[PDB]
Amino acid sequence: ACTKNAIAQTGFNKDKYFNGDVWYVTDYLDLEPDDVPKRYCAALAAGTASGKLKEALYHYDPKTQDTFYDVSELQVESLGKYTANFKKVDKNGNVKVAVTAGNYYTFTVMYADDSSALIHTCLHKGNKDLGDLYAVLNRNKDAAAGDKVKSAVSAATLEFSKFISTKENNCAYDNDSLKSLLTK
Ligand code: HEM
Repeated sequence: ACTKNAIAQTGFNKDKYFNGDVWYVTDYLDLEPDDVPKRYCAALAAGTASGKLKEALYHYDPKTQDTFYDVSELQVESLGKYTANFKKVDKNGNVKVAVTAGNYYTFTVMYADDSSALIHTCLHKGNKDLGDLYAVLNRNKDAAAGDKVKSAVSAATLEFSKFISTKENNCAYDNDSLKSLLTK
């Protein structure tokens, strides 16, 4: 279960974050791991599409090859804090699993600038017991975490040394499908 009320970034710039571009997860911290995808690739696009606030998600497990995309319309709770009901889609946006109540994630932007970000998410998916997940994002899939975002990890009272890197998984992403999915 989740246990954190993540604090959104003071003066969070929503139009800059939600500009329709892609963010890559470079490092993550799951507060309830198992034994676990210690190996994992993830990326998202975030933008406004025809006046609606949207995110498109991509997950890939580089060992099992388990692959899935999601699209969500985000609802605002407060600045930098959202509730997202998701639908699993193929890369082209055709629905595989429809939106349903009980399938949602919260999303908090704790820190962001033009190249990097720190987010918290709490996933809810039917029957599952899932925990808090923090992710360090960058606009460049290969970028080592900078002092700006590492300071934010500290300020959130976390230790960046506990985060797991995704960079040794040689992830490759379809940026084009992530951007396109924002409209779907
Ligand atoms: C690198 C970090 C990531 C890891 C390692 C990870 C891992 C996973 C795994 C293992 C599941 C499958 C859960 C279940 O079915 O048992 C999953 C699903 C999901 N994750 Fe992540 N995730 C990460 C990042 C993200 C981010 C950044 C978000 C939100 C922005 C997110 C949103 C979701 C959603 C919505 C699902 C359910 C999708 C569906 O069933 O259609 N994940 N994640």
